Amino acid sequence: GTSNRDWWPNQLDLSILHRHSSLSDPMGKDFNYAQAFEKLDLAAVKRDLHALMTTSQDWWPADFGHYGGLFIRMAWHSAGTYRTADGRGGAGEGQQRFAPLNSWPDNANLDKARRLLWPIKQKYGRAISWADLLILTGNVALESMGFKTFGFAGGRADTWEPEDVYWGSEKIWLELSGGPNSRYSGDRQLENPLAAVQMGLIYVNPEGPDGNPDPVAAARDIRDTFARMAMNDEETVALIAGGHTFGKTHGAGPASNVGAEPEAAGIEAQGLGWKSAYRTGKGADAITSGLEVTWTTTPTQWSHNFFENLFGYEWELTKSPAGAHQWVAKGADAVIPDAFDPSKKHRPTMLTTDLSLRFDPAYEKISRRFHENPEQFADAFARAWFKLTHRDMGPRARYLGPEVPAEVLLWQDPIPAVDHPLIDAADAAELKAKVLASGLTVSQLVSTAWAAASTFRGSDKRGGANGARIRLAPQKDWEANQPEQLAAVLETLEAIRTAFNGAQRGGKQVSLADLIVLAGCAGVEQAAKNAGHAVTVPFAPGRADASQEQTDVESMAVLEPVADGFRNYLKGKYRVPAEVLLVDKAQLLTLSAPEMTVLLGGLRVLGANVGQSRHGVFTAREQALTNDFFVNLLDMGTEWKPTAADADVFEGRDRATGELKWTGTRVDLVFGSHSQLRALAEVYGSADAQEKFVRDFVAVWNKVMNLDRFDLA
Amino acid sequence: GTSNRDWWPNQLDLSILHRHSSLSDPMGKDFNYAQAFEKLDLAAVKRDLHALMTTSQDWWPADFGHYGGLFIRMAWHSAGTYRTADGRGGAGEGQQRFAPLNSWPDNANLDKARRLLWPIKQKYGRAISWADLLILTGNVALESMGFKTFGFAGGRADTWEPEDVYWGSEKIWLELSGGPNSRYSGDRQLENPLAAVQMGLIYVNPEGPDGNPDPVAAARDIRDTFARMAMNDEETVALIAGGHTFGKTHGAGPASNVGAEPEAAGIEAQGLGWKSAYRTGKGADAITSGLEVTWTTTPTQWSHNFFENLFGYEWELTKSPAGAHQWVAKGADAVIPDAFDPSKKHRPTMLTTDLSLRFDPAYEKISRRFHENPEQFADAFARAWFKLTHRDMGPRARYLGPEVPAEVLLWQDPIPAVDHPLIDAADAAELKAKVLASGLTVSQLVSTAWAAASTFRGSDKRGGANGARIRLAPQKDWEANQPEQLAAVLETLEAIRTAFNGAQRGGKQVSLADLIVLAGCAGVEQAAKNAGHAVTVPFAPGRADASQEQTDVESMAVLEPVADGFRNYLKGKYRVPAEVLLVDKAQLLTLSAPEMTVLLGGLRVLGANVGQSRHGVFTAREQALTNDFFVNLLDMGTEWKPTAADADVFEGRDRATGELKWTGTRVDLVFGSHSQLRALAEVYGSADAQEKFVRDFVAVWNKVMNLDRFDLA
Ligand code: HEM
Ligand code: HEM
Ligand SMILES: Nc1ncnc2c1ncn2[C@@H]1O[C@H](COP(=O)(O)OP(=O)(O)O)[C@@H](O)[C@H]1O
Ligand SMILES: [Cl-]
Ligand SMILES: [Cl-]
Ligand code: NA
Ligand code: NA
Repeated sequence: GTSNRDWWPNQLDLSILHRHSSLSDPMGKDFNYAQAFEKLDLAAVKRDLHALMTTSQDWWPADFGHYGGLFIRMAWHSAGTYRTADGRGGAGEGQQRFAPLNSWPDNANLDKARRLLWPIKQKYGRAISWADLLILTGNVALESMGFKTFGFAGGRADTWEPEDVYWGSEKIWLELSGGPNSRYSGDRQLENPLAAVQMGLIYVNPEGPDGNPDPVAAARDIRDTFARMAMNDEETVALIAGGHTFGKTHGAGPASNVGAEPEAAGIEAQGLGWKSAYRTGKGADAITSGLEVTWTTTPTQWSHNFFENLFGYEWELTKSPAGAHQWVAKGADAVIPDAFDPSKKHRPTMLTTDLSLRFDPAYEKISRRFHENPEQFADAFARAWFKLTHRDMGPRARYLGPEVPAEVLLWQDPIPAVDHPLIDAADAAELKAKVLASGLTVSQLVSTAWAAASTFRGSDKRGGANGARIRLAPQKDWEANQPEQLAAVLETLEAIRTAFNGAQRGGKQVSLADLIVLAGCAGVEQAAKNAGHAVTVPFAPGRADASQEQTDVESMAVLEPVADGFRNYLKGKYRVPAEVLLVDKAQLLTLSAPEMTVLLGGLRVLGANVGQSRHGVFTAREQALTNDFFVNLLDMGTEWKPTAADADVFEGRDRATGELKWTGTRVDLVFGSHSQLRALAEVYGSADAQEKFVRDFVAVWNKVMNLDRFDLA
Repeated sequence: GTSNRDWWPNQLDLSILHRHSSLSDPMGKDFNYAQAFEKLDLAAVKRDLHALMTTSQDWWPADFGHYGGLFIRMAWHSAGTYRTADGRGGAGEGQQRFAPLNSWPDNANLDKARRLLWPIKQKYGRAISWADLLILTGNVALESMGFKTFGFAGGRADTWEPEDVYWGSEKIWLELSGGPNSRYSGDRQLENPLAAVQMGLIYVNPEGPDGNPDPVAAARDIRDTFARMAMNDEETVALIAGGHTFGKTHGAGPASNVGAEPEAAGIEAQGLGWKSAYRTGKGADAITSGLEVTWTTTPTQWSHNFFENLFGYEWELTKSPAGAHQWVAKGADAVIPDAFDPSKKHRPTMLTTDLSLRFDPAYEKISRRFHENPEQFADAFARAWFKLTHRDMGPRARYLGPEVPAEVLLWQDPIPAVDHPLIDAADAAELKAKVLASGLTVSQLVSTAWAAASTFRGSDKRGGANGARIRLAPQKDWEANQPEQLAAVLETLEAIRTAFNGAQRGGKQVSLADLIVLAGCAGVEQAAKNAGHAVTVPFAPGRADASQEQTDVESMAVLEPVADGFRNYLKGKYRVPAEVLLVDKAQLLTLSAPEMTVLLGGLRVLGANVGQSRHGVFTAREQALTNDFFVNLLDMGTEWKPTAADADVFEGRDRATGELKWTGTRVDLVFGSHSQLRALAEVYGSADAQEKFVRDFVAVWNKVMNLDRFDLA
C-alpha cells in the first residue's frame, strides 16, 4: 500500500510528536509506576533473579551453567545505545524489546536473555518495569559472581511503542563506512548525533575499524564513541575490562547458518530470532557475533584475570570458526574452561578491541594501574556501571527504592536540597509586581525564563530551569542566551531577590531559579494584560540554586541549543532543514504538535526571538499576547517569496501593492505550508480563538517551566 | 533516516489504531462539535457563501464571474473518494485538506477552492467544520445557480491528521492498468476495496479507460466505480449530467507547464500547488485536467441543456490544447460562452464519459427519460446529491441543523423511533435471569451479541446492533454468523421477548435489538461468575427493531465480514495476511491496540469462534472469563510450528515431550510474535492482571455494544 511517506519522502513527519498517547498504553490513565515500584519486594525479585542465574533452560543452555555473562551483556546493550548529543537511546525506556533495537545485529540472542526473564516479569507484573528489570538483572548477575555494585535505582517506566530515533541513513545492516549513506566524513569524523560506527552496532566493531584488526586504530573508534556516550578514558577502560571479566562470545560455525532477526522471523518463532541451522543451534554450538573468545579462567566469577591475561601474554591474529578476526595467546597452555565439556580447555583469547586497552598509550597507563591495583579497577567499574545504567534517568528525585546510592555524583547535575519554607501565593504576587516595577520588559522576562527552562530534554531528563544554571558557565555564555542582555536581567533579578530575602522572617527565602521562572510568569501575565486579558499564570516554587562546583561544564555542552526554532535561532548552516530541527526540539520538550504551534506563535509576538529579529514577528503590538502570528500568517492578501540574499528568509508583500509587510524564516512559514501544521494554525487564527489561544499558551508555558520538576511528581 | 518500515516493510502497522489521539487534536478533550454547530447562525454562513460566489480573487479568477462550478466540483470530490467496501473515504472527515487527497491529480486546483473559503472558516471558527463547510459550499453553489437542493445536515467533525486508507499499491501517479502493482486483473476486475480506476482519480478516467476514448467501454468503468460508491444507474446518470450542467474543465495549454502538487511545493507556496508557467497560469489560461470542455450555453445557471446537447448533435473525436482526447459537436454553431472574453464563443463539447450516458444502452434509456422529463432529472439529481454528500454520515440521529430533510431514505439504514417506555434496571435483571434460565450457553449468548454489534464500522458509521438486522436478510444467512445456531438463539430470545412484552402494562416493551445485547451482557456476567468473579456489565436500552423493508439487502452485503479475527474467521484464502485483516477490523471498530488485545483474548475463551474452532482457545475452562489466552500463549514451555496441511495453522507442542497442547492461526499467534502486541499480551498475562483483564474486557465489550448508539451521544 503506497503511503504519504512514499509519495513525499522529504515532507516533515509530525507522528514523532504523537507517540506515547494514552491510546497505545495498556495501563489505566491513573497508573503511577513509581507508586507500584515503591511497594515491590525488591529483595524477593533479587532472590528470584539469583536463582535464575544457574537454572539453565534447554532451549538456550547456560554457558558454564551460569547466565550471568549473558545478562551483563544484555544490560550493557540496553544502556549502550545512549548518545549525549541528543540524550536519545539508553536503558531508561526499555526500548531493547521493541524495533529496531530488538533486531540489531549487535543484539543478537538478547532476545533469548529477555525471554528467560519472562517468568519473573510475569510473577511481579506492573510493580517492576521491563526497563528496570533489564538493569536489575545485570546488577544481580554481577552480585552473584562476586562483584559489589555501587547501587541501583528503580523508576524507569515502561513504554509501549518504539521511539523515533535517528540511528543513521544506511539501508544495509552493518554497512562499512564510505558508502552512499556514510556516517563518516573528513578524517574519520562521525556525524552527530550518532555514537556508533556502523548501523546496528552499540559502539564499535569488535574486529576493528570497518573490519581491519588493528588495535591502535580500534582504540580511536572506542575513545570517540565512548565519549559520545558520556564516558571518559578511565570509565571506558573500567567498563570494557569489567564486562570482559565475565562470560564468552559465540562463533562456533559459519554465520551463514543464522536466520532472520526477530522482526523478520516467522510468526511461529514467537518473537525470537537468529535461529541457527549449525548443529544444535545453541549452547556449545551457539553463534551470536561470529567471534569465539573466552577471556578469563573463571568466566562465572569476578577476578582480575582479564588484565593478567592481557599483559601476561603476547597475542596472535587468528580466525574464529565463523571466519572473524580475533586474537590468541602465543605459546599458552589450555587454561580457559570450556562452556559445556569439562574435559576440554582452551588457550586465552582476546578481541581486537580488548587489545586496544594495552596498545593505545593512554589506555595502557590506566590498564596498568588497574592491573597493579585491582581494587581501583573494581571501584571504577562499579562507579562506571552505575553511571552507564543510570545516565538517562534524570534528576535524583526520580530514583526509587532501597539501593539508591547516597553519594551525589557530578554527572547527575545535582540540585541542592531546600531546607527553608517556600514562598506562598501572596509572596509570589508581591514578587511578580516588584519584577514588573523594576522596568524589565515582557521581552526580557519571557526570553530569560525561556532560555532557562527550554534546555530540558525528555530523552535523558537533563536540563530545565531547576538549578539556575543559566547564571553559570557555560549557559551564561551561550550565544542563544544573549550573554550581555542575560547578565543585565540576572543582575536586576538578583537585586530583587536580595531585597525580598533580607526582609523575611522565619527563614523563608526565594531561590534565583524560582525567581527567574516567576519573573517569566509575570512577563506572560503582563503581555496578556497588554492585550486586554487578565490571567494568572501558574507557578510552583521549590527549585534550588546549584553551584558552579556542582556543574560539569564539559557535560553541559551538549545541552547548548544550536537550533531553537522557538527563538528563531540557528547557530550555523546545517544539512537538515530548520523545520525539521523545530520538530526535533519540540519532541525533546515533550510537546505535541498543537502545543508546539501555540507556543511558537506566542513567543514570536512576546519578543522572544534571539537578537530582537523581526522574522516571524507578525504583529504591530509586540509584547502583547495575541493570536496575531496566526491571523497574519494565514492572510491570503500577503504573498511570500525567498530573498535573493538568503533562500531561507522570506519576504511577505501585499499582493495588490507590493508593499513589504513582514519577513520570516522557514520555521515561521512551515505553519502556513505543512498541511497538518496549517490546520492547527487555522484554529488559533480564527475569529473565535483569542481566549483559547491565551489559555492554551499559558498552559504550554507552564508545562515548559515545570518539565524538570520531578520533586513534584 | 532509515525507519522500521524501511527495514521490515511487511511487519504489521499498529499506528493506524492510535490515530486521532487527544495529542494531535487542538480542541479541548471536552470539545463537542455538535454543540458548537447547533449554535452557528447557519443562515449567516449561507449569506456569506452566496456573496463569495461572485467575489473573484485575482490570484484565481472566477470563470464566468462565478465560482459555483469550481465549488460543486470541490464538494463532489470531497464526497467522491467513498468506497462501500470499507466505508473509508467520503466527505465526512474533511480529509480533502490533508495528504494524500489534497495533492491527488484529480484534486488539482481544489486547493484554490479551499483557500477561497478561509475567510468564512476564520469568521465562524469552530462552530463550522471544514468538513461541513465543503459540502455546505457545494449546496450554496447549486442554490446560487438556480438549483433547489434536497437539504443539508451538519455534524461532520473535523479531523486533524490523515486517515490511513489503502488507495492502491501503485508507485506512479495515474499509472495505467497492467503494471507491477495493477489494481486490475482478469476481465478488467478492479481489486476490492478500491473504487477508482487509476491512482489519484476519484472514479474514472475522463478520456476513457486507460486513456482509450471509447464511450461504451468507459461506461463499464463508470458503472463499476459508481456501484462501489453506492450509486446505481439512475443515481449515476443524474449525478454526472447534473454536475456537468455547470461550469467547465481547464486545459488551455500543455500539462508540462504545471508544477508541483501541494505536498511537493515549496514553503513559499503556503499550502497551494500546481503553479502553472502557461501564460498567466490562471483564469483564461488555467490548466487543471488538461481537457477543455464547456458543456452548456449557460454554465452558471441550472438548465436542461446538457441532455439537449448530448442528444442533439453528433460527436467527433478531437484533442484539447493540452493533447487530451475529447469530443466536439459536428456542424454546430459557436453557442457556448467563453469564461472570460465576451467576444469569443465555442462549439458544444463533451468528455468521453459524458458520451457514455448516450452510448451505453442502459444509461441511454435513463438519459432519454431525463431529456424528455426534466423534472424527473431535477428531482433525481437533488436526491442523488444529498445521498452523495451524506452517505458516510451514519444514522439520522447524527444529522444536525435546520435543513435536514424529514424524508427517511432507505440508504440511511433507518431505525424506527421508540414510542414506548423502556426497560429499567429491575426489568433488565429479570430478562437476564430468564435468558440464563432458558439454557442458552455463554458461547451462544456472546457469539450472538458479537455478531450483532460487530458489523459497525466507524468509517461510514454503518452497522451495529441497533435495528436487530441480524434477524433479517442478509445478516441472518452470513456464514460468519453461523446461521443455524443463530436461528435457534433468536427463536429462544424472541420467545422470552414475547412473554415479557405480553406481561407488561402501560405500553412498556423490549425490542429484540436490546434483548440480543442484554443477553450477551448476561453471557459475559455468567462467564465472569464461572471464573469466580462478581461482575455487573453495563447495558443501555433504547435500540429499536428495523423491518426487512427498511433494510436494503444489496447495500447490506458490504458489511458481511469476510475476515473477523475476533471470531477466528476467514471466508477464504486472501493475498493479505490475516493479522493485517484483524488490525483493519479493529480500526473499523474504533479499537486501540490494547482494546483489540483484551477483546480477542476474552472472546477466545468465551467460545466466540465460528464453528466452535479450537484454534486460539488456550484454556481448559472454556466459557469462563479469565486471562488464560495470554498466560498460555506466552508460556515458553510450548514450541510452535506451521502444519504440513496448512502453513496458516500452527501447532503448539510441549518443548520437553513433543506432546500437542494447542492449535492456533496467524491471528492468534501474532499476539506472541509482533513486538508491540506481545508487550500488551504480557500485561494481561501477568500474575497481577486477572481483575484488570476482566474489567478491561467488560469495558471494551460495552464499548462495542454501544458503537452505533448516536441516540445517546
Ligand atoms: C569496545 C567495547 C566493546 C566491544 C567491541 C564488545 C564486544 C562484544 C562482543 C563481540 C561480544 C560477543 C557477543 C556474542 O558473540 O555472544 C561481547 C560479549 C560480552 N560483553 Fe562486550 N564489548 C564491549 C564492551 C562491553 C562492556 C562495556 C560490557 C559491560 C560492562 C560488556 C560485557 C560483555 C559481556 C559480559 C559479554 C559476554 C556475554 C556472554 O557471556 O554471553 N562488553 N562483547
Ligand atoms: C464519470 C464521472 C465524472 C468524470 C470522469 C468527471 C470529470 C471531470 C473533469 C475531468 C472535470 C474538469 C476538471 C478541470 O479541468 O477543471 C470535471 C469538472 C466538473 N465536474 Fe465532473 N466528472 C464526473 C462526475 C461529476 C459529478 C458526479 C459531479 C457533480 C455532481 C461533477 C461536477 C463537476 C463540475 C461542476 C465541474 C466543473 C468544474 C469547474 O467549473 O471548475 N462531475 N469533471
Ligand atoms: N455505565 C455503567 N452502568 C452499570 N455499571 C457500570 C457502568 N460503568 C461502569 N460500571 C461498573 O463499574 C465497574 C468499574 O467502574 P469504572 O471505574 O467506570 O471503570 P471502567 O471503564 O473499567 O468501566 C465496571 O467494571 C462495571 O462493573
Ligand atoms: Cl530513545
Ligand atoms: Cl478515510
Ligand atoms: Na534516552
Ligand atoms: Na468514510
